[PDB]
Amino acid sequence: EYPTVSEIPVGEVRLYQIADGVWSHIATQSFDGAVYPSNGLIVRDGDELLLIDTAWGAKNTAALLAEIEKQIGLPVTRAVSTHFHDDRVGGVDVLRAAGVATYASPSTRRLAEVEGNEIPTHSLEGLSSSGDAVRFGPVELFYPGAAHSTDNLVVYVPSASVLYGGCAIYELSRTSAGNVADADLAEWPTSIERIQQHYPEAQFVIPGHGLPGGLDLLKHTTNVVKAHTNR
Ligand SMILES: O=C(O)c1nccn1Cc1ccccc1
Ligand SMILES: [Zn+2]
Ligand SMILES: [Zn+2]
Ligand SMILES: [Zn+2]
Repeated sequence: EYPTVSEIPVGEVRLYQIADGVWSHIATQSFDGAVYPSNGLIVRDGDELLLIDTAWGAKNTAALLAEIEKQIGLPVTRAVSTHFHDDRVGGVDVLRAAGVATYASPSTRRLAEVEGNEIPTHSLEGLSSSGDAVRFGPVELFYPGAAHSTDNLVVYVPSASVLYGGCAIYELSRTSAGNVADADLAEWPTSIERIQQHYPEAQFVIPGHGLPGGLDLLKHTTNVVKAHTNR
């Protein structure tokens, strides 16, 4: 069973092995009154680990980098932030202090700075226009276009057919739409289509938040997006 938010004390962080050499990480943070869980990804790269998105904040991220050492016992070497919000770049400072080389599209770095969020050090070139793609070690890095944010990226592990959608995909539990404060509601369904086309073989689908599912997580999200459009 996958961790639910009611069993993760704040500042704590669990793992969950999807596949041989592919894990998710699961944290919590509280935001004006409530509790929300956040997913990242950990991909084995030979004898190194590649981390996808922070555990949402310095403290959580410090913790996540301790659990990896105890449980998997390999070094996290490179890190990618799938978008500029604090559940993704939150902890970039910590990671870099810890020997991790940190990455993000130039598009994401620019919005993070404007927002004031922490800014990954390196710049990922070649995903400025949809539906762009570049390879980064054990994964491919995909720009489907504007959706939950204008810069959002998505990740695929071919080795294990795991696709990580980030906050541009919701879990089925999520029926109403979230902070679409930075969203491009206009293009969000279009941009999901690009995803569906680029990875039809994907067996596990992991959203930014909550319970994994299959590729039917995409149609779920498109439905909730359009509902909100006409609100
Ligand atoms: O929607 C998101 O991606 C998001 N990131 C941070 C907070 N949210 C809202 C959210 C998060 C979890 C459950 C419901 C709503
Ligand atoms: Zn976001
Ligand atoms: Zn989010
Ligand atoms: Zn649905």
